[PDB]
Amino acid sequence: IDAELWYACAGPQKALPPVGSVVAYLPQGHIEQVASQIPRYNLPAVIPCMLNDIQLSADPDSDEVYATLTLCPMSKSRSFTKTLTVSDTSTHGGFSVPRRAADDCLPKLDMSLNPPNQELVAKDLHGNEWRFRHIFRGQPKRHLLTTGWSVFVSQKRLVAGDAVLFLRGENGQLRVGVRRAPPKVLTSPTMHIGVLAAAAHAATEKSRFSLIYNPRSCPSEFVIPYSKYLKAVKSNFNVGQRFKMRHTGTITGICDFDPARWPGSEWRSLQVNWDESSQERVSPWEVEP
Amino acid sequence: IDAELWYACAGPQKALPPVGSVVAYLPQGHIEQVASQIPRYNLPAVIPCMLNDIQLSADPDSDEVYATLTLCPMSKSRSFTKTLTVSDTSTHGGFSVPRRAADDCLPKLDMSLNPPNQELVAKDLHGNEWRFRHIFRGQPKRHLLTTGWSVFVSQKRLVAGDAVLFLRGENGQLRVGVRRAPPKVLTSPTMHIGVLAAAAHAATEKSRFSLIYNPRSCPSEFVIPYSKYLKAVKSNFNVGQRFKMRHTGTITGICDFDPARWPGSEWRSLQVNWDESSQERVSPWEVEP
DNA sequence: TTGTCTCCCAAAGGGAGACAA
DNA sequence: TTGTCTCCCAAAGGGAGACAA
Ligand SMILES: [Cl-]
Ligand SMILES: [Cl-]
Repeated sequence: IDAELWYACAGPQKALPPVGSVVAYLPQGHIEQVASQIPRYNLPAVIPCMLNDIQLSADPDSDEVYATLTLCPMSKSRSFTKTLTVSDTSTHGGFSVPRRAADDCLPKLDMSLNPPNQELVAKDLHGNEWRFRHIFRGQPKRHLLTTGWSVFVSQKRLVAGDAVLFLRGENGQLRVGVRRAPPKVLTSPTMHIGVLAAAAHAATEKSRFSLIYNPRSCPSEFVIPYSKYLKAVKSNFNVGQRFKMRHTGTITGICDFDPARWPGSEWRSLQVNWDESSQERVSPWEVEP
Repeated sequence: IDAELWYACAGPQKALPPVGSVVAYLPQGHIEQVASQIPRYNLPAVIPCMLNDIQLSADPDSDEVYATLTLCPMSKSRSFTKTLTVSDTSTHGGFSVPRRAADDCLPKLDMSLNPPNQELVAKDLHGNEWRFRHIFRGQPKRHLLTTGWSVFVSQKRLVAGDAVLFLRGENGQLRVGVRRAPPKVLTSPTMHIGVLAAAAHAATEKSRFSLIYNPRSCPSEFVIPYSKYLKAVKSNFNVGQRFKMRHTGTITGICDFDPARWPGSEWRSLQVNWDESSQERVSPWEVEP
C-alpha cells in the first residue's frame, strides 16, 4: 500500500507508465525538470524506450518523493488531502479534519460513546508509526485530531500552506504523508551536458541509461506511454480548435517550440490561449479536443 | 569579513587558490566529490586551468557551504570552534564557552560588575543577527552563554556532535557559523558523464567551464595551484621515504591509482602505511617529506 | 576545566468550547 | 462547515549552583 502512498505524495494524476512497456522519452522535458560555451549534442526529440525498472523512494528529512527509472532505447483506495491552516500549525489547538474526510477515509467512530474517540495509528513513507487521537467534540460538532498532532507538526516541520495526506487501504493499515508548499552538487551547464550525453550514447548504442523523476519539481511529464505519444502526433490539430485539460482553451497556433536546438519536435508544439486568466504552449498529448 | 567566515565553516586548511592564477584541475578528484554502460571520455589526468571566478555561497536552511568556480584551460583573525555537547543542545541549561575561547575571541568582559555580562550580537553567513547573553557565573566560575542559546539551537536544528564557530574580525562585528556532523536530481552515471564531458569539451576547445566545490563533502582538493602540482611531480619520491601530513607515515610504493581509466596519473599515486592506526593512497602534493 | 545534574519560577502550549465566515 | 479565538491546568524549559572527570 506504500506504493499508492508514493503516488499520493507525488500528485493525483501522475500515473507512471508500467514497467516493461514501451515509452516515449522526451529529452527537452527532462532538461526542463533539472532546470527548476556548451557542446551541442545531435539527439532525437523523442526516443522510444523500453521501461526497464522503476524505483520509488523518498528522502526521510525533506519527505520529498522521487523515482529512478531505467530506460533502454530500441531499434483505487480511499484517501483525503487537506492544506494546513494557521490553527493547524500554531501551538494552540489541534487539527480540523474535514467532514467528508472522516466518513470516507478515517475509520468510523463509535458515536455511542461520548465523546466518540479512537487511537489512530498511521504509517508514513518510511515505516514510522504516528499515534493520533481522533475525537468528535466542539459546538457545533466537528472532527478533530488532538494528541499526536503537536508532535507530528514539529518533527516533520510543517507550516501553513503545506498539506497532509491520509490514505486507508482495504487493509487495516492507515498511511500518512505530507506535501510541502512549492544547485549544490553540479553546475547547470554540467547537469545539462550530462542529461544530453547520457541520452545521446544511450540512443546511439541502444544501451541502458537512467534518470530521476521529481513529480513535484516536474512541470510536465517527459516519460509517457509510447502509444499516447503516437496517437497525439497522428491526430491533426488546427488553429481555433477547442480543447480541455478541468480548464478550457483554444488553439491559437501550431509551430516549433525551439526551431534552433530542437527542430521538428512536438514538445510544447501547440500554442493556446486560456479561457480564464486564473504557460501558453502545451504538447499535443496533454490536451484533449 | 564574511569571506573569512565561509572558510571557517568550510575547514581550517581549505585555502582556495586566488582568482586569476593558474591552477591544476584534476578530474578524478572532481569525480570523487560527486560520488559521496557509460561512454568513456579520453581526457587528460591534470588540466592546467586559469581560475576565472570564485563565488562563495551557503544554503540558508542546511547551512552547508559550497563555491562555484569558473575555469578556462590553457595552451588571520581570531576565532574558536567547539563541538556541541549534550548539555549544550538539551533543553536545560545553556552553552559552555571554553576558557581559552572567551579571552582570545569574545570581547573581554568587565569583571568589575557581578556577574560580568554583555549582550553579544553575532551575524551568520546570511546576514541575520543573533543576540546571546554572555555571562561569567557558576562555582567554580566558567564562561556561559544563556539567553540566545535556546533559540539558536532550535532554529538551526543543532544536535550534539555538531560544532559552532565564532569569529571576531578586527571590526566590531562578531560572526557565527555552524558545521554539521558528517542523489535527488540526477543519477550517478549521468553526473559522472556530465563532469567528464564538460571537462573534455573545455579541454579540447580551451573554453570556459564551471564546477562546484563542496569542501565538507570533498575528501581531497581537486583544484590546486599549478605550481604546487608541478613541484610535487618534479620531486622524486622513493619507497621507504618518511613523510608528514600532524600525522606521520612511510611510503610503501609508487604506482598508478587506476591504470585502466586514468593511466600515468599522479592522482593518489603514492602508497603509504600510517604510523598510528587511529585511506592508504595519497597524492604527492598532500605529503611533505 | 567543564560536562552534567537538580531544581526553582515563568513561560509556552495541549485541549476545551465560543463565535462568526 | 470550519477557521480562530480564549482560557484553563500541566508540562516543559530557562537559568542558577552543586559536583566530580
Ligand atoms: Cl518505498
Ligand atoms: Cl557570501
